[PDB]
Amino acid sequence: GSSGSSGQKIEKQYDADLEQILIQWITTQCRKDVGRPQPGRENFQNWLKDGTVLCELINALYPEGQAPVKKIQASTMAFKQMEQISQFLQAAERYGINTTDIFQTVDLWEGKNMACVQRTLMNLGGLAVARDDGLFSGDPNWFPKKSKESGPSSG
Repeated sequence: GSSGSSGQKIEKQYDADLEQILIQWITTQCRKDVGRPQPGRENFQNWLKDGTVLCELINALYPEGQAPVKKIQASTMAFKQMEQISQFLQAAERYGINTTDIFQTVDLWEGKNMACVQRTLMNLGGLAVARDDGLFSGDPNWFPKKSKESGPSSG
């Protein structure tokens, strides 16, 4: 049901200004060339859909051995790929990001919530740029170096 007078198009939480930056960063973060796909929003989904790439990202950050996803193989298998995505998320949260923002394995694999994952990533970068490890790559401007505040100790 269209709003009517105020609201021509859907108020989706997707942006084409951040997508362009993502592909630019992701491709950078990862040393090797995963295969910088098209800048379109139709491919991006397929890029991470497989899962491989995603791994290259989280793996690019953490140092040798520290990387959460050591095994990285592009298994055409539909069952494999999906699971391949979780391998990243599992560490995505443990890294610092909040599960309340993290997308779902299917949300991306099937591209149901391309708006969610499209953001979940941006957070991965903004957080890294807030660290002092000196691993993060690509222009630090892309993501905000702003600092957030956490609650009370565990409990």
